[PDB]
Amino acid sequence: KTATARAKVVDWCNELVIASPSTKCELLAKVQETVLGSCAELAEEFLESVLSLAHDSNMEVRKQVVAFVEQVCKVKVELLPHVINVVSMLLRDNSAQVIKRVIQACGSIYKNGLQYLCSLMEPGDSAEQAWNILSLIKAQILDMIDNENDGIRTNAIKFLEGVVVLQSFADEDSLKRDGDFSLADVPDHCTLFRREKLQEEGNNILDILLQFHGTTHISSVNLIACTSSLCTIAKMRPIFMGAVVEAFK
Amino acid sequence: KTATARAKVVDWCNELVIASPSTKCELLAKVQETVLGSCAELAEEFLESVLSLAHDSNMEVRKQVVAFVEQVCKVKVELLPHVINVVSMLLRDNSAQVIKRVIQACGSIYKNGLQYLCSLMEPGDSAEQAWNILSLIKAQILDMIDNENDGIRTNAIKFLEGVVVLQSFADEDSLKRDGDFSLADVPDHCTLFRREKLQEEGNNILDILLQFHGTTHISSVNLIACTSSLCTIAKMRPIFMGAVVEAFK
Repeated sequence: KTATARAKVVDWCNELVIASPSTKCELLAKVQETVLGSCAELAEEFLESVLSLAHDSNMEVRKQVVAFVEQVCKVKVELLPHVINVVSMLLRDNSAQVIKRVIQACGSIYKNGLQYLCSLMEPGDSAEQAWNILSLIKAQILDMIDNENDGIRTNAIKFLEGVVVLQSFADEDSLKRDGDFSLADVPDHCTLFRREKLQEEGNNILDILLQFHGTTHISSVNLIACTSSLCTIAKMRPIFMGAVVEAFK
Repeated sequence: KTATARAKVVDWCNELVIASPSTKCELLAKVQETVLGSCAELAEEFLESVLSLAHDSNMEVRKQVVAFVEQVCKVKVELLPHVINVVSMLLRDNSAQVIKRVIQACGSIYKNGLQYLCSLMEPGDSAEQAWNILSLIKAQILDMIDNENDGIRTNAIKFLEGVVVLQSFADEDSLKRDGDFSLADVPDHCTLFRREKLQEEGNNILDILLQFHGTTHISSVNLIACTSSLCTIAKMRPIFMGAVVEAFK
């Protein structure tokens, strides 16, 4: 039933308060399975209790909260506003492993977020506020290709790749991929932001990638990832193929 | 029932003999839907009648036979031996559009073929014979990166990318992809061919790609495709990352 599913979550949450890191990770997984699956109507009630562990001192625990937040945005995107702040602050984490994980989660979070927010007719102030945190997140990650952790850069590159593809127009020559989404898919009525500003932002993110590509001390891992994303961009959005080929030569 | 499904196929096939190109394409689609889906036990009976159109003078018709053959190898791989010759001969087609399509179909055909043949215990002479036609096909496509049709080269590059990834060992650092398959997945008992020969062949195909990458007159489209496949190879099989980065610089 529902009262019994909720009763277990309450017990699981109360144990989170006193559990070991390892067990906290296990209880988060269980709570997620229930409030974001089996009994999804329970999600909002326990959001607070879960988001609280974003402050835990153990990084594995924090990475677990990241997984929970990414899930929230795949299946309960209405709650994106209530979890999007954790995303942004965890991008300022002290652990690189946590940041690399957050950057990864942002790929789907930003995409799902964009698809949701731009679909709302006359979005409220919570929607608008959330859209701003997303804009801030894009900036936070953009600055990270200059981070000193190689892995953080690799992830940032990939994340930026998807924003470019999202914030651009797919033409009749765009490589075909099933999940593709572009500025062309944005409803005409939407007024939360508007095509050209994102298109310009996308163009600029590309400039940074093209630029980063030719930096003398780019790591071999960062070169592959950057080269790869550039090719993907050039294939998904041909309009950029000129600039990409120029960078390659 | 089965007699009625088969009766319609017979009528559809008899019309193929006298239909227009456009209608031939339509009847092939219908026959495929039935003999490779709704009533898959009918496939072997009508294989001959279908493979016959591989000789049609209209190229759209031939491309339709290509689609049929690729399907056969996805769902009735036992029949790969009976259709694999059409694949090889159509790679010698006069139409580039036909060849580009065949090359594409070979991606799944070779993969499905490899997965099937190497799974058989004490494979028969038909299996062995088929494995040879596959080896011949790999060679036919390998020579095509030097073809004068830009598009044929683009496709050949991609096809070769998958052979390299297939004919190599995935380690604990290989980028994760759900369908991945490597020489490590080949049964220990298999004696149709053996790991090192494919591994060597894979290494050589890579040499050709790395080499082609730096040719002075590589087209921008061919550069992107080649650069892209190299990155993919380097990510899927790290052991090659050194050589790929070297090529990029």
